[PDB]
Amino acid sequence: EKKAVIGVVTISDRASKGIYEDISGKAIIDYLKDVIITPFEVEYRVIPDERDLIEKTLIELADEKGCSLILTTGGTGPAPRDVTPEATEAVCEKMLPGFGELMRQVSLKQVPTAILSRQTAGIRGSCLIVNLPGKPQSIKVCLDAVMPAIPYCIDLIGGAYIDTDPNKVKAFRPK
Amino acid sequence: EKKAVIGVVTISDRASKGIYEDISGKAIIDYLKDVIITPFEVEYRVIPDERDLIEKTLIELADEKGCSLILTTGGTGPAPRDVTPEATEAVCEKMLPGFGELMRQVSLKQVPTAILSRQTAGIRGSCLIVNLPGKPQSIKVCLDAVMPAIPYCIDLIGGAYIDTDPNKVKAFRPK
Amino acid sequence: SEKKAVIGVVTISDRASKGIYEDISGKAIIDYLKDVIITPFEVEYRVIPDERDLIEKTLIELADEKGCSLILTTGGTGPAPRDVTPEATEAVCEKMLPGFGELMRQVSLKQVPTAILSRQTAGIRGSCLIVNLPGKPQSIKVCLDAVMPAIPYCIDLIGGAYIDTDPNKVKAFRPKK
Repeated sequence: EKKAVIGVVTISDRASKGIYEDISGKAIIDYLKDVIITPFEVEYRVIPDERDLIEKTLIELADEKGCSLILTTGGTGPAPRDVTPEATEAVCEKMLPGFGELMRQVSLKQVPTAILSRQTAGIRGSCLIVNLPGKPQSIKVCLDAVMPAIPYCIDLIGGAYIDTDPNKVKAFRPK
Repeated sequence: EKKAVIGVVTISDRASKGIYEDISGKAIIDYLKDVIITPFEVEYRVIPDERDLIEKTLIELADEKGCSLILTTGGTGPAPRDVTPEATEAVCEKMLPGFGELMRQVSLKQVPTAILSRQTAGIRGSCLIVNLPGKPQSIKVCLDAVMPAIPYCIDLIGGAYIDTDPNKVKAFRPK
Repeated sequence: SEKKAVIGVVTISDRASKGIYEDISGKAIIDYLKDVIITPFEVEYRVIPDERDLIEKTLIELADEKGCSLILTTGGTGPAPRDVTPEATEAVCEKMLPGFGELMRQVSLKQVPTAILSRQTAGIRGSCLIVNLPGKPQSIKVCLDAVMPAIPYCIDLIGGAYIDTDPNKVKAFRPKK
């Protein structure tokens, strides 16, 4: 009867300093509340882009809070301080190249700079971790593209049961 | 001129028990016999989801049976026991990112969960190894997508000569 | 950026380096650069045999000593064992950019079925972006038209020199306030 807990991690020095409002994390939470039919809790965190803090935070959410899914936003570009993908790979046992490929494909429809994104996704135990973009609009387009495969992925790793509203996002399951 | 030997490996803890016939393996064999017009033999193996055994099987086929191409099916998903990609990476000295990229791309057209596939391809000596999915529909779109480049790839690594029926799938080759 | 823009063009070809073939690939890249860039820049041109150590040494020299902000290589990206340009590139970079190889193979497949045999990639070493291009002059332009729009901005982000392109030829996208 595993309970569904979804982690939302905003990685931004500015946001963590309070220099500006976290519209990215808000965009992710709003999206989840809007499309998920099944019951679920949220573990929200806003941290600066410190490599060690990112890894420690991902591990805490998966291991200690029992998250079945963790969505990050921020730190996925070419800049040297953007280490979210590095942190993600460092805490996962298996990576899923298909996520990064599709997210870049979808973004490319908007801007050619989509090829500069290093967003990825991987598995840590019964938890799926996915790197999302920063802009609320791009976050929506991104989730509409990958969410259809997320619930089933979590099923396959032993995570909590999640289902979405087919009228908004169809969670494909080989039935 | 090396003799053309093609390995077909079905990876499943179930199929290695006789729990059912091997539809996936048969689909691959039938495809090969249907499109290839040059002389070739098939080395068929059905093994469990054990990384070490998969590694040893691929090495046996490449090194001892002299396979120039090895096609695997099964164990490419997110589940922890799906270790075919890891075993493939372990025995190859050079990976080809283009294969997993295109295969997931064509598979995604009907299967949203295609982004959960960790299929890849690599080279071990003069043998090309390619990970295929388990479902027939996916196996077909994947082979139709990559086969046009397989014979030529084999030429470049010094493997045996293989050609296909252009009315089914044309194998590229320079003048 | 007050940085002086220096672009490296490295041809990795045993035959080109020995004087067997004319390097139409390197020439194609240089002509493309001069054709679309609307800002001042110098070119560090090198032609070398496909020796992994030399490839790594050359990339490192152009980035660390010549101060290149961009290095475009041509050759050695296929499945044959001697093609080790991607390996050398990953060896000298600290951060890879999967989107480059992905897009380049995607736009190439529309014309070359064996595009999936290409192992071209791109990565970052300090404030220098390194991108692997194909050998055929025709394929070089196709790959560049696809990825060049993202190159100047990527260089901005890593602290490299300022480069801009003629919007009528290639539009270098950059976010504006």
